[PDB]
Amino acid sequence: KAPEPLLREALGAALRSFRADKGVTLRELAEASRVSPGYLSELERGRKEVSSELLASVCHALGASVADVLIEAAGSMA
Amino acid sequence: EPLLREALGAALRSFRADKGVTLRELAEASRVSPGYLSELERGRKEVSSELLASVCHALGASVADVLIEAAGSMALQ
Repeated sequence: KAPEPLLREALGAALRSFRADKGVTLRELAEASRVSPGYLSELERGRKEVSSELLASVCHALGASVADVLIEAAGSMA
Repeated sequence: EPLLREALGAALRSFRADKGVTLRELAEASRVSPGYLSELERGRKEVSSELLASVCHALGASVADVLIEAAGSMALQ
């Protein structure tokens, strides 16, 4: 079939859903995370490989644990 | 909270242990050096999406199961 999801795609989709749940805009999270909205958008779309430290920062800004974001990302691997 | 790379690497190590596969065997099947695989297992280096998929494929493991294990190892709560 078409390609398997990449981790970064599944993780980006998880991050987007945690952001949407919190009702926070792209720009809002971007400023909170000290990244550009373009960067965040590309992360959310599975087009950036994020360092562990930056992922931890984005999750802290969402008030989410990395563990919870990662388990959600598993839900997008099929 | 552990770093993602630490969690992912420990999960890969666990899955390798469970299958009784040697570091050198899995590294070679993954077309990487065994020293690099060791670094990844100990969270010394980021585990990229593509590398994760390639090592899991060599392991006969689904990436999702490795993520579930990684997330479990990280729990503070």
